[PDB]
Amino acid sequence: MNIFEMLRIDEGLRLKIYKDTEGYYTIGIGHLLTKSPSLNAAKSELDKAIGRNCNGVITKDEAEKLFNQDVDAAVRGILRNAKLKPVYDSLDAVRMCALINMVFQMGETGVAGFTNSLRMLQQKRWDEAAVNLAKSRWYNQTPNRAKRVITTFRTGTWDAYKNL
Ligand SMILES: [Cl-]
Ligand SMILES: [Cl-]
Repeated sequence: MNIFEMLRIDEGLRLKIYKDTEGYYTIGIGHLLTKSPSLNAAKSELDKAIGRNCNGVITKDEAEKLFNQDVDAAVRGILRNAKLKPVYDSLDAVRMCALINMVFQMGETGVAGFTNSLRMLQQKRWDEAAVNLAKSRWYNQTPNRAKRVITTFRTGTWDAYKNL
């Protein structure tokens, strides 16, 4: 399993503009277009991102391109962040994926706010971090995805993504 497959499973793939769990206009594999309530703002952002007149629809190759760009940016965002980088560098390869997953979903800023969970992951107190990670709006709003990610941090295995 790898980060791309992990996120493909958590975000799904949709070739027409849709609303995410928060009601924000999104497309492809979890690519957020705008937090604005206007569908035209979204269609505007979309064409701008793809570089052609899409009218709300994209191809699978286009969705995959946005996906690569997005994974890349999440990674870089972690490397640039003083609170994130040290944690990420301390993690094994499976667990790094869990951190990338969070940043992809909630942004750098959002994840960097998980101060105590972050310190616990750094110290490798897996069970403790899992419980702390659970005391969040994230877990309460998107419990199934949060459980998969937390299970990943807790075990360092892909068990939670097996059979999906
Ligand atoms: Cl809570
Ligand atoms: Cl969920």
